[PDB]
Formats: sequence, C-alpha cells, structure tokens
Amino acid sequence: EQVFHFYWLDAYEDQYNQPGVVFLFGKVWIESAETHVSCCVMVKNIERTLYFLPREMKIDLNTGKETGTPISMKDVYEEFDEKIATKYKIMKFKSKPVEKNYAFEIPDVPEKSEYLEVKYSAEMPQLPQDLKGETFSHVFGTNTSSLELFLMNRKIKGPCWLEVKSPQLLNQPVSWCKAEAMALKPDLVNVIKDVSPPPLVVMAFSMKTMQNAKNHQNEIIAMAALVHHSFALDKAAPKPPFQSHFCVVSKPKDCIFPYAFKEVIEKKNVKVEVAATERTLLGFFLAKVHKIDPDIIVGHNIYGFELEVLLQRINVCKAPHWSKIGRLKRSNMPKLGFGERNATCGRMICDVEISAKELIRCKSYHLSELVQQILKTERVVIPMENIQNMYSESSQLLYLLEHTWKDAKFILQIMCELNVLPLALQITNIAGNIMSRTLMGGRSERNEFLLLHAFYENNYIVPDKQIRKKAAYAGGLVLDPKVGFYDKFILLLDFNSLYPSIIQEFNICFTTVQRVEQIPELPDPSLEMGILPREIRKLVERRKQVKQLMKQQDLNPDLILQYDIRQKALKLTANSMYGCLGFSYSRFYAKPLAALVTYKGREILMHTKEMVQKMNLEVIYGDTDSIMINTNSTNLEEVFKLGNKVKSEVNKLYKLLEIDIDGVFKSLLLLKKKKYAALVVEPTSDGNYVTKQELKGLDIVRRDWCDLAKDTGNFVIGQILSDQSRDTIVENIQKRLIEIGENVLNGSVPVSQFEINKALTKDPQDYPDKKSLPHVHVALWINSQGGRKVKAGDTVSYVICQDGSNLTASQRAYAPEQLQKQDNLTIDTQYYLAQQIHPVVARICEPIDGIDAVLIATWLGLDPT
RNA sequence: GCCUGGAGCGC
DNA sequence: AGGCGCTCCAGGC
Ligand SMILES: C[C@@]1(CO)[C@H](O)CC[C@@]2(C)[C@H]1CC[C@H]1C[C@@H]3C[C@@]12CC[C@]3(O)CO
Repeated sequence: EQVFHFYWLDAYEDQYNQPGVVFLFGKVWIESAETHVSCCVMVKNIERTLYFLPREMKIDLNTGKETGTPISMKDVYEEFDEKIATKYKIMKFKSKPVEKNYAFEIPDVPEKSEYLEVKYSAEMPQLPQDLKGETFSHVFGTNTSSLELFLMNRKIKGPCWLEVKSPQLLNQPVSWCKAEAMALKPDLVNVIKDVSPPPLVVMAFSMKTMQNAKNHQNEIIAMAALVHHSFALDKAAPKPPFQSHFCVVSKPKDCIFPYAFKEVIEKKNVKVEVAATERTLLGFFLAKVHKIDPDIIVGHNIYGFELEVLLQRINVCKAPHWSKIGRLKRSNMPKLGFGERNATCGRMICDVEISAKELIRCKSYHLSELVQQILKTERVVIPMENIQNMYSESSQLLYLLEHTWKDAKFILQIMCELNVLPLALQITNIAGNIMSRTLMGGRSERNEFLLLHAFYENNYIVPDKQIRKKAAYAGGLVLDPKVGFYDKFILLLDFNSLYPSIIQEFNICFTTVQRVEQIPELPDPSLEMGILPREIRKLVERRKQVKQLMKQQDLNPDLILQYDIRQKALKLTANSMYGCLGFSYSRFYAKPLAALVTYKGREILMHTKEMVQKMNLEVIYGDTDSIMINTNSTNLEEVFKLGNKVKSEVNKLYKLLEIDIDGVFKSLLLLKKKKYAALVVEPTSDGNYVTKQELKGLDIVRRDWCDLAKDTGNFVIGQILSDQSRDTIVENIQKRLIEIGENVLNGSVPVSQFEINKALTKDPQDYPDKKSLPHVHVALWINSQGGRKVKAGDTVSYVICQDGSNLTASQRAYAPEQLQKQDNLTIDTQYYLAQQIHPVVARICEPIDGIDAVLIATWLGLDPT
C-alpha cells in the first residue's frame, strides 16, 4: 500500500489529555535535500490490556465463601461483561482466553494459568488496581502506560529504525518537526535492523544569569551555543565538535550597554546578537532552537538550575512560543525534573554533570573541576558581582560573552571526552528503554525495561508498576588482612564477573528459585535456564563476540573505539542486573534472589581461600571476589607459573565461573581491610618489567582530607615502597615531615592545599545539628549569601580558621574566599598539623618500624601528649 | 567500646 | 532515581 522509514530517538505520552497516544520523535532522510530532518510520528489506538485471573471456585463477595460452582473462562467474561464493564463504563472491548506464565511477588497466583485478556480503548475509564470479583481474584495491567505497551508489543529497544505502514496526514501540525505523520494503530509500526544510525544535531549551550538590583529575580543576560548538524553516535566525535555557533547578549534593566558596543562588535566580527530586552533574548534563543532543531541539548547543571531558570524566565517575560524548546506544540507550561523533562519532550537533554558522576570520580562536579580533571585546562570563574561592572566597558562585556562561549565549548568537549552520547546509545539499545531517560541517570529503570522485554517475549504477565539506608541482607566476604609490608612478589587472583556468573552458573531467577531473611535453595540442575540467566548469558556472548572482533586485522581503525564502548556498556548492564534485585523500590525487587547471589558469593570465596591454603600457599587478603597470595618468592617467572597453577585448579571446579591472574606486586603495604598501597608489575621484554604505584582506600585517595595531608602521605608512601634501606627511608620521612611543619608555620603553603571537601547527603536546610558540621555550616553561608545555591549532591570546599572565638575546630569552618578576603580570619595551623597531616601519616606508618605516633607529632612541632 | 550525628572509599 | 562491607570524625557515656 504505502510506507516510510524513520529513526526514532524519543517518545512522549500525555495520559491525561491524549490517552492511547504515543508521540515518537526522530529522523527521516529526505533524498531531495540530501540530509536527515526531524520527524514526529503520532501512533494512536494503543489499547489498554488487562489480564483477569479466574478463581478456582466462584465466591459470594458478601459471605466470602465458595458457592460450590467451579469457575470457567465464560464465568469471568460474563462477570466482566455484565457487572464490571457496566459499573465502570466500558462500551466496547475485545476479550480472549490466553495462557500466561507468572513468577512474581503476589501469592496465590499460579506459575502458569489461563487468563481473560480484555482489550479496550484508553479513552474509557481505568479499573482499580485491587479490583476483585466473584469469578476472578486479581487483574493485571490496569495502570500500564501506553508507551510501555507500545514499546513492549512492538519490541522496540532504544533508538532504531522503524517502518511505518499506511501513514496518515494530520489536519494541522502537532509538532515543531520538519515532517509529521500518523499511524492509526500500533501494529503499523515495525522495527527494521539492517540500517545504520543517522547522525544527530547536537547543541551545547551555557548562559549567564544576574541577580536583579532591587528584589530577588535571576535574569538571563547572555547565552552561548555551539552546534553540529552531523554528529554520529556510532563513531568518534567530529573534530572539531561543532560547525556553527551563536551568541546573544542582553542587559538587565538598570544598566545600559557600554558606549559603542555595537561598533566594537562590527569590528571584531563576532556572531553576537545584542538584544534590547531579556524577552527579546529568550525569543531569539527559542527561534534558533526551532530553526537549528537539535535532537540533543547538552549543558552543565541543566536539571539542577539552568533549565528551570530558563523556563521560569520564559514565562515571566512571556517570551513567544516556549514549547519550541521541545518538539511538540503545547499551550500551558508546567513547572516544579518532571515539568522539565516534559518541557523538552522530543529533544534529549544531556547534562555533563550527571554523566560525569556516573562515569568518573572527582572531588566535585562543578564545571571547573570537570574541566580541570577531564580536559586538563584551567577555567576562569566569574562571580555574579563582577558582572555588572563589566557592563560599563565594552571590552568587559565582550569578555563576559567570550567566557560564556568558552563554557559551552568546554561542556561540549567534556561530553565528547567521556564518550557520553555513544555510550548512552549502546546502553539504551541493550536495556531497551528510552535514551533521554538513560541520559538522566538512574539504573533501576534501565534494568526494569530490559526485564520487561525479556518477560514479555517469554509470555509472562509482568508486575504492575507500583504506586543511605541500613543494609537489608548479607553482602560480600572480606577476608582478614595480615597487615604489614612485603618484599616478595604477591599474587592477586580475581574472578571475572563473579555475581553475573554466579547467576548463570546456578540458574538463579524469578522463575527458578522458590521464595516467600532466609536464603532460598538453589534450583534443581534439572530445570531449564531461567529468564534472568538467559539474559545475562546473552550479554556475555555479545561481549565475547566484540572482544574477538577487536583482535581483528586489516580493520576499519575507528571501529576499535566503538567495540570498546559497546564492550563496557555490556559489562555495566550485566553488573547492574544484580544490584537491582536488591533495590527495595525496583519493579522487580527480589531480596531473596539478591541475598542468594551474595551467599554463593561468600561461599565460593572461602572454598577458594581454603583451597589455596591446602596448596601450602599463604593467603594474606581477600575481598568479595579476589585473593591475595604471598609467594614469598623473588622469581617472577615462577610466580606466574604458580598463579596459572592455582588458576587451573580453581577453574576446574566450575562450568562458567573463572578466576584469573589480575596482577602481581613487587612490594605491598597492607594497612587494613580495603586499604593498601602497592607497586604493580607491568611486564615488558625478557621477563623484565616496569613498576607503577597503585593506591586503594588510603586517606590519600579521599576527598575529605586536604591536599597538604594527602601530598605528604603520598610522599611517605613512595618512600616506604622504595628500594632504599629501611633506615634511608625513616630518615627521609623525618627530614620531609619537619620541613612541612616549618613551611606550614611560616606561611609558604598555598591556601589551596588547606581546603577540605565533603559532599552533602541532604540539602543544607535538612540538617538539625547544623553548626557542628563544617561543610553543612559553610554551605548555608554560601546559599544565603549569594547566587547559585548548594544542594544535595554538591560537594562543599572549606578550611578551618582561627576565628578568635575559641570554638572547636568543627565550628570554625569557612570558604576559601571568605578566608583570603576577610582579615580576622587566618589558617588554624595547629589544626592542620595535628588533625590533618599527623592522622594520615600516623596510620600509614603504623606497621613501620622506626616510625611512631608521638615521634611524628614532634617532627611537626607538636606536644606529644 | 558503644551510641548518636556526619563523611566515601572498597568490591 | 541498583547492593552491602569497612573505616574515619565529632562528641558524650
Ligand atoms: C554497584 C553494583 C550494583 O550491581 C554495580 O553493578 C557496579 C558493580 C558492583 C559494585 C555492583 C554491586 C556489587 C559489586 C560487586 C563487584 C562490583 C559490583 C558488581 C559485582 C562485582 O563486580 C563482583 O561480582
């Protein structure tokens, strides 16, 4: 008849105003224009689907007793037809008996069983979730959304190509896309899998807001954006990351642009559009968004500030057509990211801050710390105050705009550097969810979707969607450490994905483990692979295919970064599978399964520790899935043969679980459980090797210890692991420490190294014992004093100062700025030497002969007692 | 040691 | 807006 193709990226549903309809936004190829343009496809008539569970025996709801008559499918039909449909207003519907499996948390529901499937328009009323009757004890699917029913039934798993048959035109345009179309029923949409992903339109932006002179509004005075119209998600980022860009500045209401501004620009030839009013600016922006038509908008702290601000201002200034910031034509703007995630429907939002938190560790995720760590460059800062003063001289405004441009360019580079977009696609293509959601973070949901697809495809009824804490079960086993320094090589054996393998090994699934604190029994080896095991099995196969492809030759060179990305996404998925089992709010929550996994975990660890011991080998440490062996040897080649020897022995015990040589140490300083320092062997040629320092858990790697303490401690660590004689070392450490103590007293240590960082678990206002907590105290100051406001998740930087108020150190906390700018404030040198440096060095040198607590305190110039 | 509150490393 | 195990600090009993 007729058909068109399109690559979908995002989906949206308005249950309240447009039930039974799902809007899909993506890309269509236009041959005439030789480029892809945005497209919106409206899918209608996605019907509610219910599953009524027939009773074994008919019940009288008044007496609560069987009536002697057994139940047949027809009984359910009739009760629904006569008493249910009527009472709740359902004119039409289709029904049909179907067989469905079940394996979830509602008791008295058979593993397999017949059900009365009832399908009817989403426009007619929704039944109560607890609805019961004379012929049925429960009904599933009452609250299932259309998006879920559509994605599950059509087997759509993340962005991909769709074939839409019998497309229809619309009276009037419903979206801001270049092409629109409508499908009358969902079975008109099909997935096609042998066509590559089209490149997207990416737009990175940043803005500068300014607090208004009189009262408290935060106006947008400048916006910068970088853009690229052909950004592949299946290959390396384009160089450069953008092709075009634009800048728009405005002025608050008390200020006036510096004289000659327009002219100063005409000269420099900068694409800076100078707008008279904030409202004009906003409108300029919204139009570029509408004209550029990005598929993805990337920024920093978008969901935490920028986006909400942009929307509020758009409303106050009554800027024209706010819904263009999204892809669907809408009238009313919802607020508070709910109203936000909805505000941009059709366009994916990538917030680098969120993406960084999921990909790397830092002491803070502010743009400057990310730029430093990720891009390795310094990023200037502009305090909200200095802004106005910049409106007096043109060269200053131009600097401000240029800065904003630099910010958007950094955000774009970070996004490129972390490979966020390509990873997100692979992740979404695996979980089978929605990419804008994958980008918002939250693993539980990617997990839900993956399982929902798995169970749907295997004929199971699935759970209805339902409408730090203290541990709820046993975790991993942590062997007791034989603290101390070692000179002989150390063997580190590791299991490859213990948890995921445990799950396949012992066939642990919702469909195989009987369950009701009490670890359930493993299933009988006779039963077939459970649904969950098969899913992990698949991830493991695909990851093997990929690593094998990577070993290939005469290959397209860029393909290797691609395989590497998919490989990691396949790993992240499999591992999250476990953690979801243990999440109380997960749609597929199942503590029993989780706990059974960690159990066989501990068990296997011990049988392993024991076995290495029966081989007359010393086992000095072990954490959840690893075993550290002290060979007492000095012959590297022999060490390896030993490892491979133990290896062969353990791997002989299982069908899928495998242990391997994760490495070898030349020297190791084991302080406590989950805390050590070591020199790692990196073989080269002829049995030779180089050595690299690796730290784990020591205060040195934490963010809640100033750099002064961390740098000193690392020094001591380098010494300790060295080749020098024990005495050479002990001397060097003393030499150094005493120096540090002086440098601290004389004031030669940079004010930066005294900074301590801590992240707030709650919003600074939700802390009762406030005052006694440094970071929280400092956060309140910052919030109540200036612009941006610290909130849960944010890391606060501070330093202890001499107030001259005789309060404990924990009550004399200030911001680095509050220190250098204020005079009566001065670094509490005493605190840092005794409460920072000393503690760290003390705990590191504990197993060291020659070094002691009182001995260290004197070197720094402290009274031993 | 424990308790209360608060940190974030480890797998 | 996936888990649990193991230190560290401030303060007081
Ligand atoms: C945090 C979480 C939750 O599943 C996530 O998948 C990252 C890996 C994770 C930390 C896991 C919790 C259990 C951890 C044990 C380690 C690391 C681990 C996943 C399994 C392990 O790799 C050992 O099997």
